[PDB]
Amino acid sequence: MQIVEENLRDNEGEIKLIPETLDDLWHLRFIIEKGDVVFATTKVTVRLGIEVEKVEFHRFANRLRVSGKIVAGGYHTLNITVGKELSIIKKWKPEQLERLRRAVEDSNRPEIVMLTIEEGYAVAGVLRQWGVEEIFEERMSRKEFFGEVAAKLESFDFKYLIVAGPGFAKNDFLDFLKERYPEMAKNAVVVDVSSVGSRGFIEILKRRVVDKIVGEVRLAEEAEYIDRLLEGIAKGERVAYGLDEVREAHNYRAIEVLLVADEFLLEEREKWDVDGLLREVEESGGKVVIMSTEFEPGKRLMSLGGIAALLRFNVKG
Repeated sequence: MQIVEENLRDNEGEIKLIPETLDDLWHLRFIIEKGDVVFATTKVTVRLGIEVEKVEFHRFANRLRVSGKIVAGGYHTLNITVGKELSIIKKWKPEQLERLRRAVEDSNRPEIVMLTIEEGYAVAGVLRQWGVEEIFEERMSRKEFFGEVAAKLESFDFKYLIVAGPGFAKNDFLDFLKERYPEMAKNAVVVDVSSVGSRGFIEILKRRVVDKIVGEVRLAEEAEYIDRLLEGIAKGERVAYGLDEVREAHNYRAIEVLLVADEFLLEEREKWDVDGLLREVEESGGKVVIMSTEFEPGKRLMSLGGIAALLRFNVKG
């Protein structure tokens, strides 16, 4: 969840944000209410504003359908999907503002370092709120220019490295890291960007490379939830999987973390208020994690029944 901007005055105003996960999309669906005003580009798009008269999930895709009477920018429908920007204008209740903070405290960005390199020259910067902030430079048979660059990247301390630049210097550098610095190389990626220095960092940001990194960090957390569920299944300790088991555990509000496959929600919402389960888990301090069957974590989850939970205590007894 990205919060592009807000101008709240006395808890009322506009908040412009971007959902980055199905979790986000799911929360926005209950945040946006009939009566509010939503701005989004639609269609040469045009970005309209509508006084929401209905909010609902699509049936055959992860999309939030928001419809109402055009107000700014007749009637129109805005379809919200992950990665799309939208502005919600209303009087905000503390619950929603809280959920938004949590959503944000869920999409934290790792310390990212960008390195543009070309024969005999390199410049690195770290990502900060205002943009890329240069951290060092290095200028040029035996090069060993690489070793010097690598040593200072290693001393700056970060988790992900974006390596860009003209030609193959960037490529050979990564190989250099794969051999001399395996731990740094495992979290480094080479992008097609040719620019260098300031120009380069700007292009990197334009290509949404960072957005992809975040995307991987999220999928990595889902796999970790699948591993915990598995270890729990192995130890036969504090876990439930399958709707029946989960409902049983929920009866005692033993759900710490509810894991659910997007396909599951779609199929179930047709038969019962599956979303009520999710609201109830959270209302009880539980966390909801919606995984997309488009990736591996959600596929595994489906294999186990499409829905599982990490418990606060056993309940089989």
